[PDB]
Amino acid sequence: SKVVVPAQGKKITLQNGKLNVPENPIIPYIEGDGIGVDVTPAMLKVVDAAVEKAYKGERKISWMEIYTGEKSTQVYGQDVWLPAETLDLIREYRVAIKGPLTTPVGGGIRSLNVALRQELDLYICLRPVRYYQGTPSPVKHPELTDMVIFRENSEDIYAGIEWKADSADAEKVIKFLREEMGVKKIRFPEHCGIGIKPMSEEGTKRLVRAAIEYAIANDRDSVTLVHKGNIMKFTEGAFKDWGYQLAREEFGGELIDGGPWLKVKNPNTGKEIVIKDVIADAFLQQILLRPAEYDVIACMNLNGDYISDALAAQVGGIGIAPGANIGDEYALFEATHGTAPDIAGQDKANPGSIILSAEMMLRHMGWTEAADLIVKGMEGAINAKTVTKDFESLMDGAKLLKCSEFGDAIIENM
Amino acid sequence: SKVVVPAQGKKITLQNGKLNVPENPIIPYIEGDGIGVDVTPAMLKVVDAAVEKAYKGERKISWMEIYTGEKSTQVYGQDVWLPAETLDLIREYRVAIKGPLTTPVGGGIRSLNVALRQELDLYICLRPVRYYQGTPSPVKHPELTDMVIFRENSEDIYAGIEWKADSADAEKVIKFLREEMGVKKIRFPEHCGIGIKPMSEEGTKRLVRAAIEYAIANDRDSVTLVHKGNIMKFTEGAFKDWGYQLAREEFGGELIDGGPWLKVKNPNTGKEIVIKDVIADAFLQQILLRPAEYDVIACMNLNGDYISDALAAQVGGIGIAPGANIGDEYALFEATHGTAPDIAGQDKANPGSIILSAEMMLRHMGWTEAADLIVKGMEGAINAKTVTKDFESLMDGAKLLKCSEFGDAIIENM
Repeated sequence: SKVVVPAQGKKITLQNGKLNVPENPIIPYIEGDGIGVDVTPAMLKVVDAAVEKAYKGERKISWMEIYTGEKSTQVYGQDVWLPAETLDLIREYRVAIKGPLTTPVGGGIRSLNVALRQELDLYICLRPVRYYQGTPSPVKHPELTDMVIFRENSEDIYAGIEWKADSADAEKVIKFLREEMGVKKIRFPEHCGIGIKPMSEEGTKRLVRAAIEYAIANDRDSVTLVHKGNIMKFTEGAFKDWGYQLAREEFGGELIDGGPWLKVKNPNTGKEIVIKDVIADAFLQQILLRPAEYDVIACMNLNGDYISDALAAQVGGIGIAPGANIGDEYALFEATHGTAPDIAGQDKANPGSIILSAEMMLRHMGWTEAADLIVKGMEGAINAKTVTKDFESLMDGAKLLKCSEFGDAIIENM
Repeated sequence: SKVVVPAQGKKITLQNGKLNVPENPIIPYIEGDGIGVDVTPAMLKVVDAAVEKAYKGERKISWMEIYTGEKSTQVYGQDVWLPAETLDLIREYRVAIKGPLTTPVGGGIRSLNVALRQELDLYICLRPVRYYQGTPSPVKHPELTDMVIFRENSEDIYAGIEWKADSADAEKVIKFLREEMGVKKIRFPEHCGIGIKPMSEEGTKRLVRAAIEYAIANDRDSVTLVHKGNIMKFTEGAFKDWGYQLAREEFGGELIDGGPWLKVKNPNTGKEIVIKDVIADAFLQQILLRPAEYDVIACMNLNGDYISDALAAQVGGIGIAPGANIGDEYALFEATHGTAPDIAGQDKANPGSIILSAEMMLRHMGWTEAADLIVKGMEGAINAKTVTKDFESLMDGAKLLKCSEFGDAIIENM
């Protein structure tokens, strides 16, 4: 009802598991709450300049605004936070991008971000983290981090299965656990909240399959399965076991020395990709202490959330970290920072995150020249120290730029 | 049967929730697997020199070796990894210390560390993290970190309640969840492992009560409740709500501005202690980016594991991080690093962790002068750059010391 389909423009289709992208594709975008009003226009302008320059006017995106969050309640009414129409429109047009979203508190509504991921079965949360020269960073050697996180995006405790302390449902679950399952390790069964952590073999193998195919297609050096399997043996530990099994079953993984690491030969470059694993708390230490030993990471949902955020902080990229939520049919690229309502509408926010998520979107569309121009633009603008306040306030000798002006600096550096 | 109770020596008793420590207390110690054979003798020698110097021969610990891990199977037989006797001996003597422990794989045995915590109801895992001048660190300003982690140690997914994919028990639980509880969010119910995450009100309030009493007794500035409550509303979110409730109910917490932070007046110094909260993935960023804003941390079991490890890595203290597991009746202090079997028996390992855990033990015993001498000794030895290989290999101008020699350097610096 309130979305306007572009007059000129054509739908991306999926044929034989490969995207068929017209020269004039219609792309849905969600503005986002808070600073989405600042960073989305800068992203639209930057992507259009990269597309214009790369293909000399032969290609152009027909942007189509669709709605989720606050703007959805203002477009569609009172408690329309995620209209059914928005899910149908991402499904129909296949590839979409969104600014930051916040979920309201007090109404029993679960994460709108997670609802989009789960309902569109976007089981890969893909977070590439590398350092942009010139970025103010808290660590001494941020340039040693160049990692790509494949975070499982459909299962784990992150899935929202739980019951409130003292509710009839939590008491019913606890009674089943103690009485029927013989659980003796709930320390205090009264006034006790209960959450369920699921992790399946199929969910594990499609995420690790995507991570190993990515290490092959991009000639990366290794895939590290990060898990807390010494405590959670049957969810985290099983993720790790199924990840190694998949590498053996489908990628001809061979044992290195006495194990447990495997080597997978890259079919195209002959490089031996190491498949290894690290327990998650030690891994949060290793990304700081030995960052150059890690590359592609495959992990479960909650650990992926933590790892991506800790890595983005260490390279100074908390406001420029790109992300994608990819499934087999659909894909939703996203700004990964918060809504920052304190500066919203002030044209101050860093648009770097949603712009690099748009670079990821263009590369997913096969438009790699336009994607390469955005990386080049971000490269040059940050290296030039012509940056937004969140960077400039941590450094000396930078030229402070508004959000819109930094979008211009990126175009200038293409 | 194979423990020898010291001839001279007396048992610590607990009277009116306060420890009554003799001048000649018997303290149980577990050597630990791997490098425990290196770091425990250095710790025994360092603690005895601090006790000798502080009290001029008037006090002395009667150390009594008790058994867990490999050495237990060598003392007591084949699959005696944690003899009942060891739990009775920690209960009887109240205060004990242990080197690193590893749990065997392949026999269905759950974490020996967690079994000690849970069976002795040591619901506080206390991890103080601060920077020792001279320590090689990956971050630019490690001296800004001075935090004290109160990690809930008896509940959460960390408690070991789970069933293996395709077992009759996991199928029975999944059938109950889908059929009786109406769960629709298990993406793939077949070949699916299941874990249970409990968090009670009583478990939450005794951990946050201990954290706020600690901020009072030590005149700390704030207590931050770290949680992932926007996704796990009824375990992590409820931990946060119960922590704020406790601060209001028992410590006269008053609202700061429009909330949610509270201020608790320190009864003894009049300082207004801020009670605040941060979502856990953002917190892993904040400890790097704004470390000086945090002080006492109260969090659940798994997040506490992650936070303590990430903080220890950032200050260069991965091998010198102290820890205690404290309950209302008993207390077990511990080396917090691994068993490092690659260098075990080589007198190479850093004894700093178990020595600082012994400083925590002496301070818990009311022997604060001897505890202060160990901190002073660690201070001076690390500042002097007379350190073990794990420090020296990351720096220039250090004098390399064996494990035993660094124990001597600490005594020399008292």
